[PDB]
Amino acid sequence: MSEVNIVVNGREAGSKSKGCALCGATWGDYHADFLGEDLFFCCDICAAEFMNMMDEAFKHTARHNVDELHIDGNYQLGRNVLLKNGEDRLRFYVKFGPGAVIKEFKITD
Repeated sequence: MSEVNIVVNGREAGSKSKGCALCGATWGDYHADFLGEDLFFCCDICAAEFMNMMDEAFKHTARHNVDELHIDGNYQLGRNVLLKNGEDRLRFYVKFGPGAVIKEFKITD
């Protein structure tokens, strides 16, 4: 069972990605976070694992200026299941979405 889907809208928070991937003892969104819903600005030692896909890095850059969402699942990945749901909206938006997993699907849906 390999399922990895992450969706970030306007560098939104709400998950335990604030801390580290291993454990979240601290908080802070000042730094960036990969699809691994983890921040390597606290420890960056046990956190920020490469077990994920390189895209993870791009994600940061993607959600750095614009917005990008990608979901891929493979039984060879490493049996890693990460579910991150980010919901954010503002007057700037006209589509005003509920910001749900459905968004992730948008990748194709």
